[PDB]
Amino acid sequence: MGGISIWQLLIIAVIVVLLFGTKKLGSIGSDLGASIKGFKKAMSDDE
Amino acid sequence: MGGISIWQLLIIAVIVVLLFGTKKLGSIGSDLGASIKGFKKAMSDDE
Repeated sequence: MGGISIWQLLIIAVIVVLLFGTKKLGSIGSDLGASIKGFKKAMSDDE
Repeated sequence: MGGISIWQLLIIAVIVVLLFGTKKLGSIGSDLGASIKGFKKAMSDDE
């Protein structure tokens, strides 16, 4: 642990977007994106 | 070799995508993704 933040994570992940022409993020990303709203739907408050 | 840190994991992740031409993520990733919303759909204690 030391200097680890979203900063570096963003840089490499961002390059990934153009690296695969958004083809990857458009297929698996979309499906997992839908899964993200479902997974957090179980663990949430304020209804 | 490698470890269990997000930093190293990201670098390998980032390269893996072009290696399989996004074919793997689009398929196995999606199936695993829709499983992520189901696995956490049960273990929700507001963590």
